[PDB]
Amino acid sequence: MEYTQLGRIGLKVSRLVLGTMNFGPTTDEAESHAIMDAALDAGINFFDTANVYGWGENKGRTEEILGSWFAQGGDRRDKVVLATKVYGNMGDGPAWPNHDKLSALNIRRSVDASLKRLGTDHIDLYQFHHVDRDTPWDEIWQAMDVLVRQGKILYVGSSNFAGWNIAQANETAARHGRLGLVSEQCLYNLCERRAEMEVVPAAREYGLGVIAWSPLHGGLLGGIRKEQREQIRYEDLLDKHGLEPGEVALAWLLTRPGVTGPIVGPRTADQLASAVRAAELTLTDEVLTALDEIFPGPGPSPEAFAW
Amino acid sequence: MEYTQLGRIGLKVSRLVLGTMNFGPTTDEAESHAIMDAALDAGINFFDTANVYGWGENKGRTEEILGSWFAQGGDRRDKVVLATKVYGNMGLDGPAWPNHDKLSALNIRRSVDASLKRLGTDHIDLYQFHHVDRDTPWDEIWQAMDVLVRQGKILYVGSSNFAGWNIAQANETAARHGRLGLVSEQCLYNLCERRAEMEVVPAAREYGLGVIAWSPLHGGLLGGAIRKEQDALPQQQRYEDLLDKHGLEPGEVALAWLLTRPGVTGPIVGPRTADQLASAVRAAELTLTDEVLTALDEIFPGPGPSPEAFAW
Amino acid sequence: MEYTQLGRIGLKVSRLVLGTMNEAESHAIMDAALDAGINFFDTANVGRTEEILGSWFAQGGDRRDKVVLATKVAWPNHDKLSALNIRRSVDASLKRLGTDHIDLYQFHHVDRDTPWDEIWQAMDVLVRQGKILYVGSSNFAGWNIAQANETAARHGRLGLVSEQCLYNLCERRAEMEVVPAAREYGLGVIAWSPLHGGLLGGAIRKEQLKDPQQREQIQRYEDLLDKHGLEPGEVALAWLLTRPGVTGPIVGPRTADQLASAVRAAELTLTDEVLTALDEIFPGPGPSPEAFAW
Amino acid sequence: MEYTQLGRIGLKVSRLVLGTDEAESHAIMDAALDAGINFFDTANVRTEEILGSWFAQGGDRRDKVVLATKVYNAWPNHDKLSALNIRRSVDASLKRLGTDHIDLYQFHHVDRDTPWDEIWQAMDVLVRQGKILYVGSSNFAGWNIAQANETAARHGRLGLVSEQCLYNLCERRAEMEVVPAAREYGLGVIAWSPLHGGLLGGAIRKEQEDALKDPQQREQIRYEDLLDKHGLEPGEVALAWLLTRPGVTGPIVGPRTADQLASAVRAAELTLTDEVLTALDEIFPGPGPSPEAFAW
Amino acid sequence: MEYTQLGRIGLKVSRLVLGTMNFGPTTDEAESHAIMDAALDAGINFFDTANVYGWGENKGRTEEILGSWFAQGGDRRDKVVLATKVYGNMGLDGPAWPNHDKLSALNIRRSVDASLKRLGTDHIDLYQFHHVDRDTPWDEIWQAMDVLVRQGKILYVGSSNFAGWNIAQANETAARHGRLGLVSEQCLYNLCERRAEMEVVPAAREYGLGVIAWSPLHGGLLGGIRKEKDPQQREQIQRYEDLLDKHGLEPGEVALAWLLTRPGVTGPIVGPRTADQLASAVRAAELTLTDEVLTALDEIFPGPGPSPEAFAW
Amino acid sequence: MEYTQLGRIGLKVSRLVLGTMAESHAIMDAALDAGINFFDTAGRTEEILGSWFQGGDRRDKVVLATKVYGAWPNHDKLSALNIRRSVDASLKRLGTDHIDLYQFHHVDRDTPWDEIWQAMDVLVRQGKILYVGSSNFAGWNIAQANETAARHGRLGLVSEQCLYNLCERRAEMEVVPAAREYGLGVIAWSPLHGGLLGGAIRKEQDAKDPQQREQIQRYEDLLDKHGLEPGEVALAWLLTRPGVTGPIVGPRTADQLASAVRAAELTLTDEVLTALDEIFPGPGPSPEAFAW
Ligand SMILES: NC(=O)C1=CN([C@@H]2O[C@H](COP(=O)(O)OP(=O)(O)OC[C@H]3O[C@@H](n4cnc5c(N)ncnc54)[C@H](OP(=O)(O)O)[C@@H]3O)[C@@H](O)[C@H]2O)C=CC1
Repeated sequence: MEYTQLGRIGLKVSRLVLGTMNFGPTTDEAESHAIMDAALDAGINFFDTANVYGWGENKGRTEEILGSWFAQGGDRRDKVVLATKVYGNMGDGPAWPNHDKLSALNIRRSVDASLKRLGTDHIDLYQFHHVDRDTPWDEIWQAMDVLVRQGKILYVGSSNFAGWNIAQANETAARHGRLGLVSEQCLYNLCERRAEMEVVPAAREYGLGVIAWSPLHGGLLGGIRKEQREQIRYEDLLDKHGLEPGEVALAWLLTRPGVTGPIVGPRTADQLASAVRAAELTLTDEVLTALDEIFPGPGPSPEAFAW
Repeated sequence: MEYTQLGRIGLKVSRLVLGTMNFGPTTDEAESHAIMDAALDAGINFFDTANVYGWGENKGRTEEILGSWFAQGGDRRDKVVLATKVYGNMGLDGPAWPNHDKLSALNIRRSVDASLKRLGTDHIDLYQFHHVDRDTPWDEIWQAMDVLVRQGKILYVGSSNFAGWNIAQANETAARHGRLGLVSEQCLYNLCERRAEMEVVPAAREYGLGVIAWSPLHGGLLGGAIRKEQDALPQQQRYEDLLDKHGLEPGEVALAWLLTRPGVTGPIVGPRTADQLASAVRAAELTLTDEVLTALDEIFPGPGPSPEAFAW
Repeated sequence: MEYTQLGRIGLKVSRLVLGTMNEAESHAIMDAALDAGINFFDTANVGRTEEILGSWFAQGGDRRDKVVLATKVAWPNHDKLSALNIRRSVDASLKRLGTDHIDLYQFHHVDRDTPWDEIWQAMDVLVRQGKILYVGSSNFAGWNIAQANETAARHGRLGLVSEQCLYNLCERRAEMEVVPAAREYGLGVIAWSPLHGGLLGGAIRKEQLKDPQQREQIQRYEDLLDKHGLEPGEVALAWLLTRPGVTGPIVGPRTADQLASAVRAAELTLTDEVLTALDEIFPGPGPSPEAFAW
Repeated sequence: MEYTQLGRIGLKVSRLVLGTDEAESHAIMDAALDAGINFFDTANVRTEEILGSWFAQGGDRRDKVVLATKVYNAWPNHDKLSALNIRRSVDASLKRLGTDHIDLYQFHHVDRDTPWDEIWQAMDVLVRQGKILYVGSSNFAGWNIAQANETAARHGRLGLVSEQCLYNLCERRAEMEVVPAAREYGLGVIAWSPLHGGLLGGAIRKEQEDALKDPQQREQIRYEDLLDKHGLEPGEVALAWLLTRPGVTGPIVGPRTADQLASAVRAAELTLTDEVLTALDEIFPGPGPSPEAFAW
Repeated sequence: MEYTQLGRIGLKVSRLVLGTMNFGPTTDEAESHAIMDAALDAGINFFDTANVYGWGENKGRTEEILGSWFAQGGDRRDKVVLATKVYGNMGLDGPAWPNHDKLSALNIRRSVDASLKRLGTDHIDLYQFHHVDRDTPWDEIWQAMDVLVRQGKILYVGSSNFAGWNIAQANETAARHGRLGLVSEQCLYNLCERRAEMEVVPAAREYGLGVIAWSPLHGGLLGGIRKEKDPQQREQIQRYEDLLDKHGLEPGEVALAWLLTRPGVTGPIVGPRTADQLASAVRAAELTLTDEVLTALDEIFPGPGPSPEAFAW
Repeated sequence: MEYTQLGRIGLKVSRLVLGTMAESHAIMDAALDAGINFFDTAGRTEEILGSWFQGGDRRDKVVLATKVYGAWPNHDKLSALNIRRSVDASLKRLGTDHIDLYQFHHVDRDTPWDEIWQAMDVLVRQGKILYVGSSNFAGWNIAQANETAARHGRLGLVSEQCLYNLCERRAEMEVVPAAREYGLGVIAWSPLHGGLLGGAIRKEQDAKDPQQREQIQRYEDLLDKHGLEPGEVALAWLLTRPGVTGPIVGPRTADQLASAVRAAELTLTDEVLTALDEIFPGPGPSPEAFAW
């Protein structure tokens, strides 16, 4: 298992990040637990969840499933970097005022509900699930600082931010000796590469980790075999090279400059073992060039659209 | 029900603010609760109170009534943006024992603790200065407020009855050291009294505060007083006849007016009864047309911003 | 001659400010101002006034050295407070004035479209080139003063040292917020049109602008001063000199007599009953929020 | 002639930006002045020396324009944004322009190798000498605008006041990040190449006498037909559209004839209908802001 | 009873400060309690104590006595501004164990915890440094105090026995990081000893500190010979006793009342053993000294005024 | 010649400062050759130094100290206005393009430190001035001034000139402790107390008072008892005090200079110091001086 620093900070994390979205909705509590135990045995120390995970009326169930996993003892809590999220409505449909988004009010009520479901007295990485254009950064950093100084959270990360939101966030934190965002969780994969224009550049300038969510573009790059689509040629290129598609999509992300790693979302213990193999592939220079021609990326702005 | 950001901050509030000063001294506990439950159903999430509401010997009774409202559960506390105030003397009226009114750190500490206990909650969402205290410096005030912010006992700080230059001094002092400044100003603003337009509202708009107008009916005067001779206040009627003309109620139009004023978050509506609430609710969605505004403006001329309002 | 510090700063100025009048007769007035001990000269008028001061300094004899010189700042950017307009205005002013520095350089009016970091950029360029010493405002709201000086203090800069506001017996609404702000932040207050355009100069007696009930209060005014043997021109000035935070009024004498009167107004002590009576005739609003709430 | 504040600052400019032999340009600058255009830019659609001699004719020409120039695409330190190149480039520009100050001094392109404390040192030397009033950018990413202006504010310096970016009906990707950042930070947005090098100024009709070679490209350039159906000229509608976009100060126009000037002036006066806007949007789709543009 | 702001801050205090040094070592618990209820009845809201008050093996007795006073309910705690001190050795007199005196963050933590426990309250209003400690840097002291401010354990910080430049340095250092600095200096100031006027009081006034005068009677030396050292100093006590007999003034009341005329002075510490001494202090507050008396007092007891003039020009 | 860092800064100065009163030029050149580099004007004095700056690297070898020179409003005191006019007049009179140590003549309680530092920073940034010092300040004025400078990255006061000698030791209460905390050099002005400590009684052969004659006599006798000249001992006493850079001295001949030089080289005995301390006791620091 390969380890890296999470951007500029002192935290070391596995280059595979255990996504937990499926835990509860598509995978039951006991199988969720055994996937997590198997991640630990594979050296994966970095678990991503969110409050809203679970579905509809069962929002929070994923957090509860991790909660009962930690409750089994065995140094499970001590061993994981636990990451969750705040922004979402925990109620489905339109929200009551201040029960979503990033007001100090919603942050205060969200983190308490999360800590209670997770059965733990602290979150290691608390992440904004999305940018909230209506909350100013002095309000956001005030709320996060309350939680940091109480020992309730350690680090703060973003998800689905623009590059300039990362800049504004971290410049604002630094001005008053706050540690700013330590990571951005962004949609990045072979099919969708527009994060290269500004998000990954800003994150690397500011020393954020980059965690790629939906690394398989929600299954689309993990093998039609179970059946614009010309591209998904990829499959044929891999049949030719004897490479499994889910593995290549993951390993490809591990080659991208500044990417901490993908968030893997395995339903099964076997889907996990597949991801673990993906961290050990070494895609050849030939395969890289082909994959580039099938799935071109814009590269950084302003060149992506100008010169 | 219309919502807006409270000035520049992430907080979303109803453009009607439930005033509560009648809960206790005129309206009783069980009915106060009925009004508040009615406001929630109307989508009103923003409740204003103070420590001093209850009057005379029953100062703090209103805070206690909201306390028992929350104690009934049903997500009442969780759904409400709870605002109260500090500054007022909480002992029997007349001259205060020193540091038992105004805005020393000493009084802020004793007041918030007494309020939280009466309100039966662990935090106030918006804690407001009830008035400016010229004798307390902002480094002292922000120290006190920041202790409360970092313990999780308050989220936001707001002002009431400030001068525009007090708002600037407050927020520039907060910003210099990281702190979120004032997020709202509660000022006296209606058709009769528009001098908050000279400086208080421009300062608030510059600094990104929400503006909450208290006494939106100038103490009844604009809620059909002439037609209820069937405080005292000469040349202080054409208003009523213009509304009788146009087929509008006096109390509804006074509120609908403040809602068109630039930078105004909304009025503090202070119903004694349930139908007076629903009357406020109708005012929220009322639409004053270009013509009646011009008329109302002609009857109640405003000064507009300083220095123009007295100079050029 | 009565002196005060200009607000919080170390500059000492006469409590009479010599404004602009209407070439050889201006020079005579300015020399007589000097000999009366007036050292604070302003070009206050909401091009040639600067030139007249400049020809005054060319005579030598320590006229520039003895004087605190104060001045102020349509085709786009030829008005208002952009850094661009500020540079072109000061350059012209320095050429018209025939001096290499302005002592107090004032904004004419609040410009709600220029941010304070742009304004202080432009002012700091001039300060550090030695072309200006201090900065003041005119026709600001109270909160503009607070904003301006809070922004200045953040980066070590001396902020506004003076506000020039319309302030006289008839118009007292500067007392609501402008003067309190100015006192909080230690700005000198310079009262413009102290006589209210002549209206308090005893202009019923000169009849041998405004006349509904403004007339009645001006009559009750002249009458009171008749009954006390005090000149109307003198009293309106001396009243401002009793107001907390006021440095002094801008006076523009064109004759030796008008100067001599202003000088007498500075040495005039008004009794408590005069003041109580002027206050009855000419009520002030007091400070916000008390002026209009509690 | 419509004026706007440049971004958040107190400078007012014409919403047309006058970009770029000696006698011909000297004459059309004088007519731009007379049409109310005060914003003169040395970006193209020796240039500085032409402007130089124009001022040299007296007549309050310098006093009436906002002058905008750029740092000069190789010997080390003769390109890019080191303090060294800034010093040699501004000095050369002031001599050429025959003036003692530039109103807007712009960067030509983000330089990833120069840190912002070095750039602002250099700009600040020039600000404090009176040599420059404001600083602007060209071809930045959104986050470069954020980092620059957050670095300037930290030490009391005014930051970037403007960004000049490629923006027109055909290239709307400045709308993802560059334009939202500019708006957050109060930069005026100056649209460079507003007619896409010619393509949006009746290019198909002008064939009856770039790459129209690709079939999907020319099918969009439907635009000409829509404008015929409403009786509007393309060279004008391309400019007027940009003037409706949030945050845009104005486009850079390079008129040479009286007719190009008169037509530019008309485009600044043209109010387009919601129907045409909606119609132009269907043809020329915008990406929306990030992260919505590609995530949610 | 006359009130004033404590320097520049919003706190309003009586111009008489109740000293408690006698509560425990001479006055017993029960009579102390009666003097404190009597002080409250006179409108005196400002109570000064110290950890070391009690002397010898009984250090801390005074704080315990105020603690038992608060425990009697009746809004006693809620009505006073409670001030105590840190710096002093709380063990056996004679050289302290290292870090058991002075102003280390270590000694500040243990002293405050012990004071709060003895005082039987969760917070002190004014926590004062009993003396300057030149060995502790201000970034350490303000860290220590800010910890207590943010826990709600103290509100305000004050000094005692500082030099003027210590006041400036402390507050400049606090202001640098948004901390309220010292709100008050408790300095030795009275008729025989006016050298605080040189720099201490000018510095306090510039920085907006309250000035509280301790030893207001120079240890009884200005409270009346008539109950009976250096011949040139007994000389000036006689001229002072002689002058107040002539005007029918009690020397105890004038020494206090004189301090209330000095610019920048909040008020004196009055330290009663008995109820009659307290009533006497209250009458000292109501007294209006005449210009003749002030000018004669000044004639007897000259001050230096401020530096640099006091020694140069 | 003994040299020292001036307070905390990198400038090295002689522990003798050359105060002021064609003959002048000669004693200045003599002082140079004696190794004295620190020249202090403490008008006209300035005009004379300017004519000296004849060439021969004269300006280049000296640390040139002057004063603000402090009536018509704003022709005294420390407003930005008066600072600008005094410095310009001083640079013209001194015939040089920069002053090394520009000093305030007194504390001005009416000018705030943000105004003062604006004026000095202007001058610093134009290269007209390198360092700023004070004269006749209180300790807290030093503290306030230097805290205000440092908040904005400005070098603060680097020296205080205070009245300091055996007779008048009250600078030790607070002025000298503040100076030492903030790393200012202390320049002792009037080191002989107007002439009283330079053998005044034997010159008899300002103060009739028998209490201070008493004191001078015990000093003069003690100096005969150990065969030491008072004009030298009064200088040498100050050079032993903590934080003292050195005294100002104004020798007019080859022979007075050479007595100054010897005072700077003379070690005083611990016995003579204990004896000088008994005759001329010091107040000690505040608050101990008057509290505990
Ligand atoms: N911040 C945000 O906005 C969001 C963040 N996330 C985070 O990122 C994580 C990943 O998102 P998700 O969409 O699940 O990611 P993927 O794109 O990896 O989708 C996972 C799915 O792909 C298939 N799959 C998983 N592992 C393998 C494998 N090793 N080989 C082949 N196929 C495989 C399975 O689909 P099948 O059903 O066919 O078996 C599985 O359910 C989440 O768990 C969450 O923590 C995700 C979405 C939103």
